[PDB]
Amino acid sequence: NLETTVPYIFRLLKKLMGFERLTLTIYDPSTDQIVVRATSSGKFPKEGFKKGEGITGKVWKHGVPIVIPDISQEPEFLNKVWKRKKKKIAFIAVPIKSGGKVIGVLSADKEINEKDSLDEYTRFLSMIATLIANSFS
Amino acid sequence: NLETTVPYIFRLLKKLMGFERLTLTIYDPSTDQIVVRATSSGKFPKEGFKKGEGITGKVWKHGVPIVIPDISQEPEFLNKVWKRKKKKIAFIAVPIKSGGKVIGVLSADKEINEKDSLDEYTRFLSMIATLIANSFS
Repeated sequence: NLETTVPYIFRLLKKLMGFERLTLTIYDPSTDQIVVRATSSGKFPKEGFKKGEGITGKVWKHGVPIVIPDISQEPEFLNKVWKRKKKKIAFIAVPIKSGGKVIGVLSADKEINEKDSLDEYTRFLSMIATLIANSFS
Repeated sequence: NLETTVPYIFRLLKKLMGFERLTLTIYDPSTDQIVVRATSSGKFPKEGFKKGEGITGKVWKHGVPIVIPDISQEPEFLNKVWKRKKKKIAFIAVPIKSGGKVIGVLSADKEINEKDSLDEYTRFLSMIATLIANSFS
């Protein structure tokens, strides 16, 4: 039921904080990829990432967050789940750790305000990732 | 060590969301009151609330959040920890539940924007309260 309780978190983070395209991926043993579990919209395409595949897969492989300040300017950015098109949008992907291992990945887009910092957003999302790993137990 | 890990949460909620005077109180068996554990500032006065005492104590007694849209307009508001003085400030206090009981109370001030709603803030803080009860175990 992460399909019902995480989009409550996502809805709120969209309304209060200007996050967009929030994506939760969880590890699938069968396909050995972290697979889309819930997103911030009305439809979850069940796309997956192998270790090291795109930004999302690298966060999974190396267990460390990655900030893309402008998605237009990083070709390692696959655009696999949301197939976006056309301003200066940032991307942040944090690891979800449980059992002291990386069980999957949370991410979000953000149009960056001059007065905000992506380090602060990243740390926040790592805090939300914590709250989600708790469900996972 | 909630004295070190919760003010990291509070600092971020101040920076990203305009919360002020964030207060965590935890139950003290010895005095039978929920006592200030951490706040959003450089100094924690160790004030406590008995069940039913002020807004904070009522949230504790009845295990249900309470929103004060304007603190100037509610006399049940004690102003016990922060002794504030002098705009139109809102107050929100949510229960912290663990072991299926109320172990204490989280609260925060907020100058309310026309385009924001206090129901959404309240639900958010209840989400943060969740994240804190997890520390508590």
